[PDB]
Amino acid sequence: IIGGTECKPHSRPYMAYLEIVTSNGPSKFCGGFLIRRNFVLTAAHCAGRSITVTLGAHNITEEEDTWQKLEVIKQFRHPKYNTSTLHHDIMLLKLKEKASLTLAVGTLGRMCRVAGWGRTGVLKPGSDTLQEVKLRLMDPQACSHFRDFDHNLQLCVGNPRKTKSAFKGDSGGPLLCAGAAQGIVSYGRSDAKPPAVFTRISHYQPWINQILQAN
Ligand SMILES: *[C@@H]1O[C@H](CO)[C@@H](O[C@@H]2O[C@H](CO)[C@@H](O[C@@H]3O[C@H](CO[C@H]4O[C@H](CO)[C@@H](O)[C@H](O)[C@@H]4O)[C@@H](O)[C@H](O)[C@@H]3O)[C@H](O)[C@H]2NC(C)=O)[C@H](O)[C@H]1NC(C)=O
Ligand SMILES: Cn1c(=O)oc2cc(-n3cc(C(=O)O)c(=O)n([C@@H]4CCc5c4cccc5C(F)(F)F)c3=O)ccc21
Ligand SMILES: *[C@@H]1O[C@H](CO)[C@@H](O[C@@H]2O[C@H](CO)[C@@H](O)[C@H](O)[C@H]2NC(C)=O)[C@H](O)[C@H]1NC(C)=O
Ligand SMILES: [Zn+2]
Repeated sequence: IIGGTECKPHSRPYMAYLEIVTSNGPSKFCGGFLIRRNFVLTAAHCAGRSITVTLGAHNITEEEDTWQKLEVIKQFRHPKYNTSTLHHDIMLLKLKEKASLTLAVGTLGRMCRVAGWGRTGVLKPGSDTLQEVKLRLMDPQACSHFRDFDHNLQLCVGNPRKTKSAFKGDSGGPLLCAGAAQGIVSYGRSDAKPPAVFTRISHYQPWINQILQAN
């Protein structure tokens, strides 16, 4: 998160920190959010050979009693997900058991908010602490330069006149508008110039329901 503020610890109790394993590279990291006690919603580009979720985290470097580290048994990447265009950049992770409900862990033109542990600048490392930023929802024309952006599938997020932005490491995290999840962090420019592209959750709600009911 570029240009944001440190979250009040545990104030976003649905946030999930994902550590993703690849067979031929070191670990990668993404965000996500708990939508049922045994399901996390994230971006399809955060798929890997295996994933661990950490719920209850603020400072991700320091283990505390709020932490619940949970195994993912199965990854449900959207069947139409496209690795080039990042169309249908959405994925459900089924956890091995249901999370415990605690104060720190629970399920979940206008201004919206996004949180994550991603980098705080192009050249900066990932944040130790959960950060949050308020971003403007833009008209789709603002995202035209992303040649494969589609207004029906995706939100266009972040006033280009501000530096404020989600960035590397924030992928998979939710965008909340009036407290309801409306987007998933998907992609943007390497130079962090807003706006960025988010998955439009509303479009995928039938598919979300289909996975949950079968699992
Ligand atoms: C992920 O999305 C990719 C981008 O849309 C998919 O690649 C596209 O797949 C379609 C088939 O579904 C191909 O459609 C064909 O296009 C040719 C014309 O190709 C030439 O012209 C375009 C520019 O107009 C250029 O981009 C191409 O490279 C070629 O020079 C038609 O003659 C065919 O009838 C048909 O419509 C696209 O060409 C193709 N685009 C690219 C850039 O590869 C990809 O298949 C998706 N992957 C998955 C697994 O879903
Ligand atoms: C499909 N697509 C597209 O049209 O433009 C594309 C950009 C990329 N692409 C490339 C990067 C690079 O080259 O280093 C790069 O760093 N990032 C990071 C990763 C997440 C992110 C980046 C930058 C700005 C904002 C965000 C986000 F968090 F808001 F999503 C990136 O998304 C990934 C596919 C696309
Ligand atoms: C997050 O937790 C880590 C681990 O406790 C903190 O890291 C320490 O930071 C101080 C300086 O601020 C260093 O001198 C220590 O060596 C660090 N310890 C380790 C083991 O890395 C970090 O400050 C915390 N971050 C916050 C709260 O922003
Ligand atoms: Zn705590």
